Order: sequence, then C-alpha cells, then structure tokens
Amino acid sequence: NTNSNRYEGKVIDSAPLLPKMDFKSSPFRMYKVGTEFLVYDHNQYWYKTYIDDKLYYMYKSFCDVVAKKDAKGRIKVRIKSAKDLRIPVWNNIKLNSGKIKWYAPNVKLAWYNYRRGYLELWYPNDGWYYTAEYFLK
Repeated sequence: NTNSNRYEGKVIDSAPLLPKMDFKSSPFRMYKVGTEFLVYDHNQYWYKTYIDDKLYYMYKSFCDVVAKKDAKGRIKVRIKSAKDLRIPVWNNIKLNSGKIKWYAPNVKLAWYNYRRGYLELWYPNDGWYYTAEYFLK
C-alpha cells in the first residue's frame, strides 16, 4: 500500500541554470552553493550567460554580486551559500508568481511526484503547493 509516488527529502543546495526563463524547463546545469560564474544583466529577475554559443538563464535572487563588470559587461556572481540561499515553492502549477514559500536548503519536506512535470506539496492550512522536480531531493 506504500505510496511509491510519495517522497521524503530536503531542499537542495543548488540553483538551476535554465535554458529558458521558466522554472518548468529542464536545467542545463545545477550550480552548488558558492559557485562563481559570469553572467549578463538580462531583465528585472533573470541573468543570462553563454555556454557553447547557447543562452542560459539564472534567477538573480539566487546569486551574490562579488565583482564589478568587466570589459564585456559580464557580472561575476556567486550562488548564495546555504545560509542565504532561498528556494521557492509556488501555489500554482505554472511555477510563476502567485504565492511563494521560500525555503532554505536542507529543510525537510514531503512531496508527491505523479509525473505531472512538478512536485506537489500538501499544506494543512494552505492547500496544495508546487515546486520544480529538481528543487527537492
């Protein structure tokens, strides 16, 4: 009777390098806390960088600015440490805006993976909340 789709884990200590400005996309890489890399300023929320002549995006609130821009305009950023990193959990399956619960890494959570493309977290007072499949392990 054991629920094979029910999992018990914790919040990851990495930030996704997404191919699009969408958390529901498959990340190209997962950047551990404290990882340093160069990005450009794309818009209000997202950074951008080029790998193999391909554009990947990174959420700004996951990074720390540690240096001034270079001659190319690249910002040397660093993924926030586990003390400061905050991982989102949306109230909608679209994983965009709405209500968001922000979790620090290593915080224990129980979710459900029913192949919907996202994780499902039940809250006794708030109902169903969702996050990305890579955010909880």
